[PDB]
Amino acid sequence: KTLKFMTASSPLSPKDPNEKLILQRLEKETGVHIDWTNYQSDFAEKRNLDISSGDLPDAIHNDGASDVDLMNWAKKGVIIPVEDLIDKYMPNLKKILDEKPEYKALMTAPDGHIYSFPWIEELGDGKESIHSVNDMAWINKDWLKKLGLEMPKTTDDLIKVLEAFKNGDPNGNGEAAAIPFSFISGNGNEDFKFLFAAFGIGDNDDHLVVGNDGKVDFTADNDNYKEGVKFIRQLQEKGLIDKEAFEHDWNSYIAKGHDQKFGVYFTWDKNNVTGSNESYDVLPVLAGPSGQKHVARTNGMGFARDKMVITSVNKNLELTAKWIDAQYAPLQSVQNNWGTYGDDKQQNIFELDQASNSLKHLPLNGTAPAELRQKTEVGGPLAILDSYYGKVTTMPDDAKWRLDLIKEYYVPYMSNVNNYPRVFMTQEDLDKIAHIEADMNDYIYRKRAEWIVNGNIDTEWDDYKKELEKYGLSDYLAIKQKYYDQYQANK
Ligand SMILES: OC[C@@H]1O[C@H](O[C@]2(CO[C@]3(CO[C@]4(CO[C@]5(CO)O[C@H](CO)[C@@H](O)[C@@H]5O)O[C@H](CO)[C@@H](O)[C@@H]4O)O[C@H](CO)[C@@H](O)[C@@H]3O)O[C@H](CO)[C@H](O)[C@H]2O)[C@H](O)[C@H](O)[C@@H]1O
Ligand SMILES: [Ca+2]
Ligand SMILES: [Ca+2]
Repeated sequence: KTLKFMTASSPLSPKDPNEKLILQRLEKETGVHIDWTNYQSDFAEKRNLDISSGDLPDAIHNDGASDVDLMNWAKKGVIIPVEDLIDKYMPNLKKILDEKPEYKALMTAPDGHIYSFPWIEELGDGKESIHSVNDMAWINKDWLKKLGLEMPKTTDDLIKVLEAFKNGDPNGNGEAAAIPFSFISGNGNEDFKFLFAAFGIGDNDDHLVVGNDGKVDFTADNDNYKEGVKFIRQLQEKGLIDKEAFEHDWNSYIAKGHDQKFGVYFTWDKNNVTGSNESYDVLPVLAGPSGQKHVARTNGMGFARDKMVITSVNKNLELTAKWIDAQYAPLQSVQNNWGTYGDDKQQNIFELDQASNSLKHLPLNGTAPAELRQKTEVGGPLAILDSYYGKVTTMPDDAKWRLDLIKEYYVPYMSNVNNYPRVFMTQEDLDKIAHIEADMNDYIYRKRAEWIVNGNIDTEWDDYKKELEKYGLSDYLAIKQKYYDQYQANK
């Protein structure tokens, strides 16, 4: 009758997950009441504290653990293998793995067990994947029009446009009126690393691309990456960068965006930042000084290995597996992922077409897509296959639009035939990689920021590459190359 789940949700959503409409209806459908431990900030740290202290729930919902965490928990018996539960009790999930058997292999550890239940979302394939570019660049076209400027075609054009934004006062002469160039530095949708590809090769959140010769390339020791840093340094020197770029957060970024203070900025979807208007548009791919014109592929995809694990203290495995399988029912997967219908107290993502028993996206009418989604989605394990569109659900309007923009602006310049596959490394290789990344990851962004602020990259570049080798870069690369070769060979 009752299960205790830890979960992760947005701070815009209710403290008690059971106040969400989806979870009220789901309790009626399943007959199971969930008592939630709901962490709405710093989920991973609070989860790790619970595991370390022995305060385990029946299952961790919407978990998102790394592979190294996954295998360590499995080795210590914190979580259990689940392939037998799938086989015995999970017909919805088994049907998905029968329609797309490639996912079975992505769920299976090198020891042959399955330890977690995945998120699956089919939106485009290959270069056309919705994930191929995360930190899209957007520009204020109203300012271009007001100042009599053409859309930049080159990185040199971009400098001149941004200087016009600073010197030409398109939205007022105040010291803080116009922010020519802004970003949230680091990983994710708001970083500036998209532009590094205008110097060839570019960069992504893994700092890892795959050459057309089949050689895995760590991007952050490339001469091309040095030239990218120097370009951003020029913008800094010219007084063109948001003075709080390296300190602000998403809520501040969004507040500045809503006031339309940005000339050029980065985000997944402009509608979350500068709003639903034609004042901002996609910045087309720029040519660099030598004619480099490129879009680096991310290694993102519509799959996450672990959106749920079952702990060793769960005493109702059949009930838990059946609850989880209910999330993989198509109409439930769509709603858990995106929101729901029929709330009279709150805007709805969907309406339910009674006749066809299917879901149809409603217009957002100016509401930010991520804001309403955060309030009403559930997350957790689920599956959305491209066969569902036109049958179970409409394709989201924002998703279709973004797929069209990727195809129009970016795919022609995505010249790497491959990106880096989603591999499942052995526990030994995972722990070697995790020790190297404990040094490398923070160091890479620290130096990048330092160089943008101090201008000393030419003096320090060689020492920096030596430091990366001290931290184990060549071993790191050899391991990534091993698993790439093993993936291509197919074990
Ligand atoms: O790092 C914390 C962790 O991140 C994990 O997921 C998120 C993103 O979750 C969402 C994603 O929502 C979108 C992208 O959604 C898709 C692609 O999957 O893109 C289509 C629209 O173009 C849409 O149909 C597809 O589903 O991202 C933007 C906002 O960035 C949304 O407008 C869009 O829907 O982010 C939303 C807000 O957090 C959440 O409601 C969504 O589920 O990864 C990034 C971080 O790199 C997000 O911060 C994070 O949410 C993980 O799911 C977890 O929940 C934590 O967010
Ligand atoms: Ca000015
Ligand atoms: Ca390299």
